[PDB]
Amino acid sequence: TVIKNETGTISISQLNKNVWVHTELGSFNGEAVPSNGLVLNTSKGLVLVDSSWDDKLTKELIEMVEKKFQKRVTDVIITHAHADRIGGIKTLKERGIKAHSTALTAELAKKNGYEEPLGDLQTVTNLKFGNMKVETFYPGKGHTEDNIVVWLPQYNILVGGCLVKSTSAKDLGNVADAYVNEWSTSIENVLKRYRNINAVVPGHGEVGDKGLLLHTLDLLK
Repeated sequence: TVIKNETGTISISQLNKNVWVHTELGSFNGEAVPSNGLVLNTSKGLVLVDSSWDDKLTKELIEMVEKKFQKRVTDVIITHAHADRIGGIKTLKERGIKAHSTALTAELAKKNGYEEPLGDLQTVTNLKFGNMKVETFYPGKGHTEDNIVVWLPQYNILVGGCLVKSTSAKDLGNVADAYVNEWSTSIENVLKRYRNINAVVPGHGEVGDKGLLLHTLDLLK
């Protein structure tokens, strides 16, 4: 079940009854790049694991899902401080959408001139939205020093964010702010914490399973 917007710039694909993957075509260093996040349809509203590249795409994403699910977006979890993930923060703040992040992600967003997310997430934080349980985990440095992953324990779904590469990725992409040595240890920390994974959603590309984590370890050698 896939649904696209008016221009084909935003798509949502259903993983299960209450979890959808959102994908928006954005731009990085002048090139068209699609990126992923999750839409969690909860009894108390919609929660996004990552919003989009910038304010224009974030507004469109929010409007698309609020209309389809007939509920408001109430919270967003931001996985790292780069423009590619924090870009729509102004939209979130002005609409009263809670933007969750670790303290380090919030410090980095401010340092880079963006409005600040909450800085409320710890190394391990367990959130409950309606009947939807969400666990956030900081595994260590990798794609950036602050990257976190998100786990849905009722579905064993792991949102890897930019820390995890899809099978189609043949290189590490943007490593300007990366820690390539620690990145392997961080992926091992995720594999040690989540031993039974049904699906892994990479930052970009197709949904896979633990093989995407093993693929990322190989790209790091």
